[PDB]
Amino acid sequence: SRLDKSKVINSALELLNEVGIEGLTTRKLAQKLGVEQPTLYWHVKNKRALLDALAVEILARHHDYSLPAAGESWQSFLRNNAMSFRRALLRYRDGAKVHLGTRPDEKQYDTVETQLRFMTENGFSLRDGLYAISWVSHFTLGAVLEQQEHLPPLLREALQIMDSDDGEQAFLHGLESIIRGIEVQLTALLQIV
Amino acid sequence: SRLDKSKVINSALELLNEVGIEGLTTRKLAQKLGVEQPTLYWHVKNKRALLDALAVEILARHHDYSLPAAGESWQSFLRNNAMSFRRALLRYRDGAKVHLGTRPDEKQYDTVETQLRFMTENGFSLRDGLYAISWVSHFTLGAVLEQQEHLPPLLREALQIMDSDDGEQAFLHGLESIIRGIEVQLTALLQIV
Repeated sequence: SRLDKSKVINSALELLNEVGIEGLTTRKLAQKLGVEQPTLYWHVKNKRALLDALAVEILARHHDYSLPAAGESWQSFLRNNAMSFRRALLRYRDGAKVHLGTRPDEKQYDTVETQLRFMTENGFSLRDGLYAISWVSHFTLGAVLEQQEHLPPLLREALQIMDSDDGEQAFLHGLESIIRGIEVQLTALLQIV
Repeated sequence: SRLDKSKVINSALELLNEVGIEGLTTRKLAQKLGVEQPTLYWHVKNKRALLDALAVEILARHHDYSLPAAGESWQSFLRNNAMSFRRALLRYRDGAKVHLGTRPDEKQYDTVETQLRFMTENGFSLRDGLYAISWVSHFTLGAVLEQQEHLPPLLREALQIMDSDDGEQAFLHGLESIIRGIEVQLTALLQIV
């Protein structure tokens, strides 16, 4: 019964699950809400507008480990934040693609600012703090994108165990390798690593 | 003058640069080759067929560090292969997306088999060898995807230097962190890392 912003977005998230980022259009959203296209256009001007809103909501509803806890170590922060970002992305169909295809908004910007601050307080230079957060974000995006898209002897036998896993243990193992890489770099300081 | 397979693909790569993965269609490719749609349909049945071919060609033309050299260390292999994969992906518009959206083919499968073999000869268990290659692939895909899609105080001042770089130094730094993470894990062996 409503074209209130929260209900447009809830309905569009529902639709995104039904049809994916490609098949989602303002025309189908209007059909879904019981409304004429010019009525919807008043509210949501185009698909780019829609997807910007959806990206924000995806991270607003499900990315609850965005900020580091009091006393938390940097390692645990990156681990927990990566884990939270991944699950937020996997909640909706093409969620990674919705995230990729929009520019950062006010929240993300404010949130990454608090994260750099946190990192810098923990030994990281600005560039390395930023690189760390970005590299973790890129690794996580790649993994989810591959999962949401988703025979030689050795590949056969190694695939035994990717089988029994949509991608989480592989994601978790690689995440530790990265964090340990960052610990070693960080600890070496201004000498040869 | 030709609908030979190599010329369809060359022309489609040209088109992909002009219009991106979204805007690329068989109808526009036919327009481009000077040919009627039913004529093209004989050769390329649909866009999925097209994109499968394009993915293969992207990696066939530009991914020349696919295989490890004689005497090469595993570290150098992953570094060089990642670097080569990234540049291959960045050659064409939406190249990462073309890569993501198709299933692996015979070459990729044969190539990843040789890579697992190489890794296993170097201390890696099958699962860790596979995880290493996958994690590097995901990190690299994420980075390129972000680049081909592509204000708080601290973010301002850290962005000074992502400015002067499309993404390579950030990619290179994170790549070392991952490789060092893998060295440490690998070397620790069957004890507490």
